[PDB]
Amino acid sequence: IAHGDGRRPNKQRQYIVMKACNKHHIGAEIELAAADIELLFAEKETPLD
Amino acid sequence: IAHGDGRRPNKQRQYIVMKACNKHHIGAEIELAAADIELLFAEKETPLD
Repeated sequence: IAHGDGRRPNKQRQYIVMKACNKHHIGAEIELAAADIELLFAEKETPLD
Repeated sequence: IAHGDGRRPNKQRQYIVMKACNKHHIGAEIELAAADIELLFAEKETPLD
């Protein structure tokens, strides 16, 4: 604001605010039993398999 | 007001009231960078300028 008093008319100030990026990591663990992987690729022909 | 008591009458009365203008002055500074002024007036002759 331009003022009408006797003090020093202060110049504007440009601030340079320098931010960052907070990183985060999320992970969940999933077990698969070995008797489940084994009969996934196994050849099947009977109606029970 | 004309009275019926009688103290003295009242003649015609006027008033002349003086007014004036208050002046004001206003200032606000604008800084310029001396490095920013220096590159302005020369001719650009490269894709960087």
